[PDB]
Amino acid sequence: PDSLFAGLVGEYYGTNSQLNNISDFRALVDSKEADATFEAANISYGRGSSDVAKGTHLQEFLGSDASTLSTDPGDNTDGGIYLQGYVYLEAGTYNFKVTADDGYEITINGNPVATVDNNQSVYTVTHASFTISESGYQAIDMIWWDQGGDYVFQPTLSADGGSTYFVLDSAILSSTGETPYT
Ligand SMILES: CC(=O)N[C@@H]1[C@@H](O)[C@H](O)[C@@H](CO)O[C@@H]1O
Ligand SMILES: [Ca+2]
Ligand SMILES: [Ca+2]
Ligand SMILES: [Ca+2]
Ligand SMILES: [Ca+2]
Repeated sequence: PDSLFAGLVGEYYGTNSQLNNISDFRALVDSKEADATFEAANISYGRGSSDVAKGTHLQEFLGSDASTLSTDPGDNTDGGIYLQGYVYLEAGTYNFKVTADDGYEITINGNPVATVDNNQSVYTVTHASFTISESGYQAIDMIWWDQGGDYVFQPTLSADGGSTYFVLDSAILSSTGETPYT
């Protein structure tokens, strides 16, 4: 049985190898069990300094979501998160606008909708629009990582052509695609 909560299923992975791109982080995820799990109910993390994977920086980064960590990971040089679950969206057009250090990839219903395939100091990208064909819970996943230094990850989403943006949070997230009443 999988937990039903108003959030995405979160996994954290650390490494002492360099993360340069999405492929490197995805290979890390494939290579082992998560170093920690958590509920990603308020997806606006950071900003902090001095490596996400060191000390209590992950806790600080995750903030309101850190109380759901399964463990306190030990130190690593590099690290990142893999989030998966569902997001309620009505049919229509949307676009992400993401602030991040380092890179990331967001997919909805199996298609990338926001990609930065490289390391970077803090930068905000307004991504191209995509369509949702049928109202309801859409499949979503995210990866983000820190190669070292500062760290921040705030995907925001617009339903109104980029006039207003919102954080993905417990209003619309579901871990399993069932309706959460939490
Ligand atoms: C203090 C600071 O912003 N450091 C950033 C670091 O977070 C980022 O990962 C790197 C990418 O090459 O550029 C920088 O060094
Ligand atoms: Ca794994
Ligand atoms: Ca720690
Ligand atoms: Ca590194
Ligand atoms: Ca960094």
